[PDB]
Amino acid sequence: RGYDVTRNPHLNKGMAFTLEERLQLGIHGLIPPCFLSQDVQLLRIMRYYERQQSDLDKYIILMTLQDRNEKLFYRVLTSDVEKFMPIVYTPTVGLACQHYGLTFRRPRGLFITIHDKGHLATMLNSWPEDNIKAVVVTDGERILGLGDLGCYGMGIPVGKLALYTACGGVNPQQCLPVLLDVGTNNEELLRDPLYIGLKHQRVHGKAYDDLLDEFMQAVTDKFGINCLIQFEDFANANAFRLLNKYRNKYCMFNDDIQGTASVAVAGILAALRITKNKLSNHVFVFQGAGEAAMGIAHLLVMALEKEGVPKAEATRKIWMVDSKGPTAIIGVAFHERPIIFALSNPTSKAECTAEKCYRVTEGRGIFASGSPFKSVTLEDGKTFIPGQGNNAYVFPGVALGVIAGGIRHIPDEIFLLTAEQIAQEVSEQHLSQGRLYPPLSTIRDVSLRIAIKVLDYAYKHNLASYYPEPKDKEAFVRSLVYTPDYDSFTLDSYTWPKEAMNVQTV
Amino acid sequence: RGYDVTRNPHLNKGMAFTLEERLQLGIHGLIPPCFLSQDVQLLRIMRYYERQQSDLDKYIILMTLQDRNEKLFYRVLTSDVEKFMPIVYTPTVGLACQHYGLTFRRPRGLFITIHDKGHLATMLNSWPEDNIKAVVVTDGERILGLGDLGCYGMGIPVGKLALYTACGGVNPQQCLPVLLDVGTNNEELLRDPLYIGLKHQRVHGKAYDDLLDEFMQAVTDKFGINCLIQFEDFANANAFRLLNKYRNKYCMFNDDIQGTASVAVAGILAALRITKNKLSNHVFVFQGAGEAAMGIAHLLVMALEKEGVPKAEATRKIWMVDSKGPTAIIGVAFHERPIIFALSNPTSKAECTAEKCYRVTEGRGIFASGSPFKSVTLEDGKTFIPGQGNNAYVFPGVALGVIAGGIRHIPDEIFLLTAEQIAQEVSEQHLSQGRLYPPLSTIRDVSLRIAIKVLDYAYKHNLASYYPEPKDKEAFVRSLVYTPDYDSFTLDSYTWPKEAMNVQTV
Amino acid sequence: RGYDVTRNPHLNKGMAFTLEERLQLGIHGLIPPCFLSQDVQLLRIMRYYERQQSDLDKYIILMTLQDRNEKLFYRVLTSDVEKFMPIVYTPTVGLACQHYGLTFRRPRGLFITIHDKGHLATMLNSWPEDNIKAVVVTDGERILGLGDLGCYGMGIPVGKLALYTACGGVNPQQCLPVLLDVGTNNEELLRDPLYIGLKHQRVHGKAYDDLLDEFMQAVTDKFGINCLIQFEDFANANAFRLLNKYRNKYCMFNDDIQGTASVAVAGILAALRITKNKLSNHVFVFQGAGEAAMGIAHLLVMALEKEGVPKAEATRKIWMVDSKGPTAIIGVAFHERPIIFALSNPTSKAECTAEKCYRVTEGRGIFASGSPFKSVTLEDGKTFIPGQGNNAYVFPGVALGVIAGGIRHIPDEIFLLTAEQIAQEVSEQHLSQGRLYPPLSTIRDVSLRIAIKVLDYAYKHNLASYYPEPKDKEAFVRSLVYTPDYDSFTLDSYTWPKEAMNVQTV
Amino acid sequence: RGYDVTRNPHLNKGMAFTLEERLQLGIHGLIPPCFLSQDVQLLRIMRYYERQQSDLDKYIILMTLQDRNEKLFYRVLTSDVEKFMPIVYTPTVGLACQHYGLTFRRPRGLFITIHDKGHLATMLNSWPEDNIKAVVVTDGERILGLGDLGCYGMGIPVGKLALYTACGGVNPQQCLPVLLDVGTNNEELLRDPLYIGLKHQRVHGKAYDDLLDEFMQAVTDKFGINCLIQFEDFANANAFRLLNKYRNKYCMFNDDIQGTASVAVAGILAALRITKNKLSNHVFVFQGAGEAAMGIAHLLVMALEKEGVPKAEATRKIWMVDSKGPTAIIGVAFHERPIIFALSNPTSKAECTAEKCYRVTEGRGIFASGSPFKSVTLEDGKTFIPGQGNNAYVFPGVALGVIAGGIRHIPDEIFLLTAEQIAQEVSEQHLSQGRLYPPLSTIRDVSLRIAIKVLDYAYKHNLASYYPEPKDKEAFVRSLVYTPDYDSFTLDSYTWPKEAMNVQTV
Repeated sequence: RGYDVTRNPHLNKGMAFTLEERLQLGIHGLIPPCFLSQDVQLLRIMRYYERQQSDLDKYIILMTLQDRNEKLFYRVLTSDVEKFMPIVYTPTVGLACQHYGLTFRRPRGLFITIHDKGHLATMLNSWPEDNIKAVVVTDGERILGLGDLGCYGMGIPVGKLALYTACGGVNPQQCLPVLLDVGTNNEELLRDPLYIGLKHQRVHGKAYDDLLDEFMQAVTDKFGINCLIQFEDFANANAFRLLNKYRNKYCMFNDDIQGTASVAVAGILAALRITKNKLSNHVFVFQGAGEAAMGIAHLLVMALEKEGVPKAEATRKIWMVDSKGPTAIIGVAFHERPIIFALSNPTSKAECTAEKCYRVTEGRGIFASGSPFKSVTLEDGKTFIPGQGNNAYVFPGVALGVIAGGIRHIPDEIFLLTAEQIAQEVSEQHLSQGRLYPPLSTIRDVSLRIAIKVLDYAYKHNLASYYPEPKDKEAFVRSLVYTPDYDSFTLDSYTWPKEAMNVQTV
Repeated sequence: RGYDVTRNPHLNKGMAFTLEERLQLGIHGLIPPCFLSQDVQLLRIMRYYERQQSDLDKYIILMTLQDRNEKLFYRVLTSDVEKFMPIVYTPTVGLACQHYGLTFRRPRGLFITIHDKGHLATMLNSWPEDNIKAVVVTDGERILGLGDLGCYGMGIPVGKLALYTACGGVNPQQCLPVLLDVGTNNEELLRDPLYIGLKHQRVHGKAYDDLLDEFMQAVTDKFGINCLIQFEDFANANAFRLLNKYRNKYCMFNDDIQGTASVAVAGILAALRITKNKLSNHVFVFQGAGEAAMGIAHLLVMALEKEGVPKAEATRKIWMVDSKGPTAIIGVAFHERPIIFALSNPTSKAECTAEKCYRVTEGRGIFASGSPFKSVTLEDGKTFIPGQGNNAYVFPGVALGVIAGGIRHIPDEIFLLTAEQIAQEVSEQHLSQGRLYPPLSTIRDVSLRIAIKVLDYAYKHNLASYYPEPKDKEAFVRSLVYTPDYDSFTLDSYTWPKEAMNVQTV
Repeated sequence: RGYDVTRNPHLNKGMAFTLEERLQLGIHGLIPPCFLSQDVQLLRIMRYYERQQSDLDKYIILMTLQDRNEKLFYRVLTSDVEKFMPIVYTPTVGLACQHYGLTFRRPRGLFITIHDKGHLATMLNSWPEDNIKAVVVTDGERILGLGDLGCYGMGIPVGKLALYTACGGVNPQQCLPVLLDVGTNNEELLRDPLYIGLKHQRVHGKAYDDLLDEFMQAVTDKFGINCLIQFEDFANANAFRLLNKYRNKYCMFNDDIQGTASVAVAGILAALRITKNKLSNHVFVFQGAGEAAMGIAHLLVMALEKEGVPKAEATRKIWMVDSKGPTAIIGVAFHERPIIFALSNPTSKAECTAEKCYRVTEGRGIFASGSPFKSVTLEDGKTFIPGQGNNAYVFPGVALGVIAGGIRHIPDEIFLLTAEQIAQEVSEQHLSQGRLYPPLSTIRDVSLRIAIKVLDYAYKHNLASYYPEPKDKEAFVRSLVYTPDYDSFTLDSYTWPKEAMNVQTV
Repeated sequence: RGYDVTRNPHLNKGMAFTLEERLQLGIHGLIPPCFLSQDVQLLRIMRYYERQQSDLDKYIILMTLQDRNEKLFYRVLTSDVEKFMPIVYTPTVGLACQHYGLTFRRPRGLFITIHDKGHLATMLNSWPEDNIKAVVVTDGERILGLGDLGCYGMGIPVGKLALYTACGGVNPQQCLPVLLDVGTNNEELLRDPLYIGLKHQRVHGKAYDDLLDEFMQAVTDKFGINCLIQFEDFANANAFRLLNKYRNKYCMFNDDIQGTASVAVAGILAALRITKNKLSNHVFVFQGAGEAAMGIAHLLVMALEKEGVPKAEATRKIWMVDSKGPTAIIGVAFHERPIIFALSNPTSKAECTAEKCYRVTEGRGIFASGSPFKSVTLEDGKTFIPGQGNNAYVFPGVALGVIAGGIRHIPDEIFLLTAEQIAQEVSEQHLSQGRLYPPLSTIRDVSLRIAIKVLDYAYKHNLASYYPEPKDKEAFVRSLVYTPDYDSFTLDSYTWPKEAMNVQTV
């Protein structure tokens, strides 16, 4: 296998191929005559990356790195993941999606069209990898903040899958980004000459649903019923409907619904680690009961149940207010330490400023947001580093645990225990600064722990299909955690005793 | 052949693959669900290309296009070749070479090192294409204007090979860019951490020469003695020595020596088309007799001989002046229409300003340069569009004629008749504006003509090895001219009479 | 994929490729210009096959067919399987094994040597198929009747795997024949110059065992813990030891031990279908208690337990006699219908002649053998077609059920219910002739039923790992039954509405 | 490249792969654990080969060897070529052709049908090798002795190509056997259910001719005008017509016409080496002037011309008698040493018995035949080993010289000088026994010499296209002579100085 190795991003090491490797692979001459470690390659990529004057340019550099040398791509990511997550995934990935006609380099992923109904198995055969354990599929209809972007949203399952690997350690060769193109209702794309999608309105109803049914059937026929299928930015009602439809038939989840709710409940439990009270000692007023607070309320009721409180009064503790009409305030549209959750994305759609809370409540108010908020310079001297609830706290570790143990379905208990682990992740010195989530530089480790917990759950509820149940699940998950470290392409040469390998010259 | 087709730049058409082609190639799903002609792809590439604020960025866009979709790359080039020649080749390619550590995307070409002495055949085996008809090899030692750039000069044989295809129509799959890395004497690269080459001094003498001997031997052993081997920016003395060594042993030429001289003689003959006199009615004073004016003087003497004038007095007509000591003045360091040739590159190293000549000589002076010179606004009203002598007038057409007819060696007569054809290319209305060279937008056609002439010569002097000699050489060369038009990847399905293709069910 | 298709036996159809298929596969011209159905190909193969004057020649023809066109090979087999089972498998395969140095055509299978200890994963990587669901491994040490044949015994896992497909419908591409060469103690092979194996004595003890441990580990690391690993002709004590070692750690079984016992118990239960009594109404005297009657006695005790009779007296019903010291007599070394089982292979090592029993017992004696016995011409007029207990009644259907449902381990209950199904297979008109086993021409169907039963068991005892449990297991097993029918290699071409597939010419 | 190497007959060495080679090729485990030299493999093949009781069985063994391991196949052939020539080629190949429906193993060659008119380039693309330097094409219409065998005659270009390699040393990978199926007029094949060809009458006239024109055009378009195209057993008139048509347009010859004539003239000149006279001292009576003696007479006239005798009287020396009406008697239907040539094939169609000549002429008669004739036991004591004129004396060496030097056309002078070299090959002690041709065990050497002579001719008449003309043509031809010796598949690993190959860990 010669020149084709330098064209495979999973194999190509660039100038990190040693001379022995280049000679054994038949690629000597195709690479410049220098031999680099991955550290030097990282430094060179970083120099080229810091010369860009845009997040779009940085994104293009990272995507070219991904399609050249993906071990180096994930070395770039897993080195300062907090820096590259905004560029590879939201927010920058949404803007790149907005500008994919202009900035269309090599295409990545699988584009499955409504007009391919009946032939999705062949389209799956078109993907080069055959051992696919995770599929992130998007509709393109509700790209975060940007609305309908159909067939430009392909950067979302790609970017998100990068976070599967960067934050979780999921093997990138076992990941399949899919965009289901059923048309778009975005009028600017129907007229855009650079638009790469179907230029008609979105198909919906008994053709959309049958396309999705055939997609799930084809994916689990080719890759097995254990294939994790995550649904990306679908429309809200459509997303919830598909979640309820496929949740128990397949190994699917929706990170926008279940991951967001899990992060919110994680923040609430981390705040309880400060209020020193039980979840039963809390009454919750929600502010955005528009399918977003529904997941938070359900998972919070489930946590109240698990700590002992039966369903009815656990539901009595929730006061969901939206446009018609205490201890914890959560918005997605009296007490010593009130819990205020902004949880709204664009930093302008929000409930507070992380300084409004901390300067109005006299600083004795535990704030959390889904929007980036700089530290506080409160007059008394309290600093109050405010924590941000990233969805990357949930889906990488959950996906790693589900892929590791072949978990067949992802019930809500998985997400509750994920929230519990994320709550336990926060250090008391971080809680001293009002920080409700672990730092992103720890996400790998955090993911690992979550995976183990998820594994520990799935075996004790007969959900894990991997056999036999590993006695030590930490080392089993660690054996599946993908690392950006290069493999050795040198050939394992050994010999036999010099009487078995004797060439007979009879 | 599925996903690998989208990774082969010679095959990949991107969204220009039709649905039938995508289904037949097993690549359906890998491409966005839109179907474009090459015109729409060109418009999209041009939109992305005009958004760049640098020639380096434009160069990077074009090189990414080349390694994605090379039919589209050559469609971009052959559309307004005058615009993209400065970016793909000199001057911009030299600056990119200066910045190849920073801007190192996918590597192209073959890097053959002095330490590979004895194993060059294996390195040639490393190149994916087996039918190589043109090899542009560089040392990296005398990159135009930039000096020693060793192992950064790989962009020079790549860029130049692009001009082989864009300007000449040479098949890009039959072209092999080679950089011979023997070390570098550039001290800034020996310390540069981004440097991709050997970090020692240049090897020279009986090891350099044996490396070059083995390189020529290996190239003609793998690709045949008819393989055209062009020597790129070697050191001046080294370049001339290698030219004289390999000129009659192989199908080699040096475009810096022979191409430059041919362009200069072409300009001189085009100027004679204005002075209305014979070449014998001219006495030539040279100004830069430093191996650069030597080729011009030799080829000019050869032209004087061919028009009738024997060698001795033809040499008597040349007055080469440099630092120790009429009708035509040529510099590379009385009469009605004096011929002034600047021929110096950086527009600052030169002999005139194309306005100094035209305002001092009262406009009755035929000027030519190797430097870009804007038009003149002379007070009387004479405009005087000054022509520029590009090396792309010579090497593409000569290479096309040599590859077409399997010409075994390229004598100086080839370059003289190339200069004669280029002189004949200029229109009388262009000569009315003082323009000595055809416009670059015509280069393809010009190359074709040159090829035919070269072919016509090689057959009548028993130099063309292609058999049988085509009766109509224009259509034979046209059958080999590569075009950026996409091929059809659909399968030629036919049937037999429905008694021969009957399936026997005995 | 052109010429390589005609070299792949799983793909190559020979002259059964249609013209459309030949043109689409790029193989047109490589095949003679005739188009045959598989029926005509079968007739041609049969004509060539009936021209041979030896079972060795017939075997060579069938093995060449297997390595040319394996769909046609299995069409030949599954057509009159009773005729080709003696040639593909025992007895003829043993004689071919004896003569593999002389008759060494293309090698099939994987040869793993004791000197490969530590590198078995790479050797498994050497096998072209990656989806292996059944591995038949042999030591070569106890080839049936022939003794130690080490590294000539490779025809045994090959032949047996053929029966996996011919009799069971197991996919042949998911089958891997392995020979573990640890040397041989056969002195004639150590001196044989045609011998293809290690020419030293058998390795044994802590190196043999570690080689087997690494083999099981490597096979289940590459192909999954669900890979069925059948142990072939190992030495008796070695075979039983390995069975007990790996029985619960892996999905392994030994067909010589468990399959033989299952066939014997099947014959006993079929005979009970004639004696009209319960198994509790029988006392069993065995004659060959040398690890061969042990399995029969254990499985018979298990059947007595399952019908109601507790362990102690169920064991009291067994009288195993060998060299020191009624209703049923079984040998592997009073009542209305005595049951006499010869069960000994070479027709000379046996307990009766199938005529001795029927002429001495006055015909009222139910005889079964493991040796071929022609019908009886008893003086009264009773014909008494005597049945033969083939191991192919057990292992194909059990393997099909285990591969279908991903059964993790094969307990003895699987083999008991297999024996019960085989007993139920016999028709009452066949029991009227004293025939205790179904005819081999039914084996496919029989295998299917066994598979379903095995499946039905594994799900109700939480042994089947395939998910979800199919509601209709017959159609699920039928979907996995491999058939010799050719697939269509024509490409599924469809179109989009002629507005989505419109090529944009903007 | 793993398992595919064992499936490529040009690469596969079987058990001759060393352990290092098996590990480097990723084929370890696919081969039995023994390591053989080609001598041991030859001995094993010979043991299996001498166990056959038919020339048809021996032929099948050799063809299976050819499609398994072609270096070993040509080692078998080039070892005792006199023994295996009758089996690989005529006479046995004709009988195998008669029995190709019964004995149809793996197909070899390219079947191009009349119904493929217009698509022969695609069919040539179907052949796996791209560097084809020799094409033996047959019609199947005049298979030697057997008549029309259409599409069974494919064994003739295969067998003959084997002799290209075995006797000449032509590279087998550069050889392409083609059968042009235009139907058959053999009535037994039109009804034969095993027949693999077109079951209609032969196409002829303006469709046959256009198919042949497109075949020659396609072969020289894909493989170059230097591709040697030999026409095999075409019909006599058709063969001569095609020879005259394509002789000067392509590098074609007909071995049945020109090779036979060259062998006959070689025998005549060798006999002159006994009669001690000049060719001008001979008058020739022919007996079979039916297009077979025409070539002999033309080449003999050419030899008379070359020795000095002008055309007219040189033709006066020929007396061609057939059914209407001295020194040399030649049949294809006074003096001290009369020359009697039987030259008729089936030993029953002939002019003498090689004993009739030697017992009637009193032993002083130089006999030659085309039929095998055992030695003579003449009463006086003279032994008279009679020589046989094989066509393998001509076509292998001529083909080697034509492929070596890229000779563009094969004029009759090539065949005359071939006859002269073959005449010179005979030793005087062999001439003492009345043997007119060199022994076949020398054919390789003989071929070499012929090649050199042919090369020496083609350069001095400007027929050789290979450049540059090698100063020593013996060593140039020897560098192209293919040998059955195995290549080494081990990888050439070298290192750089341990400062150039230092991995930078900046």
